[PDB]
Amino acid sequence: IPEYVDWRQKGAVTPVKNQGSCGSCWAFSAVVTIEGIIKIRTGNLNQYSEQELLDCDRRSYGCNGGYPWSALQLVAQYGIHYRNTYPYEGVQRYCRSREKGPYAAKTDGVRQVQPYNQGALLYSIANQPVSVVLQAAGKDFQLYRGGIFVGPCGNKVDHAVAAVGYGPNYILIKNSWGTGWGENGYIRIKRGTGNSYGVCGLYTSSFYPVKN
Ligand SMILES: *[C@@H](C(=O)O)[C@H](O)C(=O)N[C@@H](CC(C)C)C(=O)NCCC(C)C
Repeated sequence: IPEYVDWRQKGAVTPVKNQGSCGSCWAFSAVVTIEGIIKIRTGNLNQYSEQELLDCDRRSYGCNGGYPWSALQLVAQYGIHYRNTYPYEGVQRYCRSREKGPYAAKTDGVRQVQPYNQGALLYSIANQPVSVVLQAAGKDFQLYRGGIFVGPCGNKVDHAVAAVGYGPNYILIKNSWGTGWGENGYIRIKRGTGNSYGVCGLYTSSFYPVKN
């Protein structure tokens, strides 16, 4: 795998979104991955519906939090609509999939990256954008204004994001707090410090969609 990876440069990442005041981080994260894999597999870059996940993944708790793995299982079993068909409203409403026509895309499965192992995550990332979680509750994470983030931070994961690249000493993450946060809405998190949890516990739980 290359020393530097940036799916943004391969045209496999769509613009940065804002989840607003709805705990929909999990939906956001899952979509970053679907968007990526489709581009990688088909050559088209489409935006997919986070709202669709928010309203339809009954295993998650809407604006109260959720599971990227669950969201991703949903897309593999049923499929998902384009973002314009089912735009984001930042509030949970009934599932309108059928109301909206046939799904735009379907994946084949979901896989877990072996946890607390940097090498395994970098490998996956080299393959496609991956759903990852970290501890975002601390003020330092929140007031992040750019640079290589190194903490301070515990490993009390509570936020789902997506890993879209890496370099020599960091992992490139796409957040969903708007373009006004961090590095134009991205964060470069320090990698290779030997902490098995990963900084902010970045290696606790990572998934990615499978598409034949
Ligand atoms: C992320 C966001 O801010 O949207 C969101 O809070 C999330 O999905 N988070 C995990 C939060 C931690 C505090 C553990 C999560 O908790 N997942 C399930 C949450 C609830 C019990 C409903």
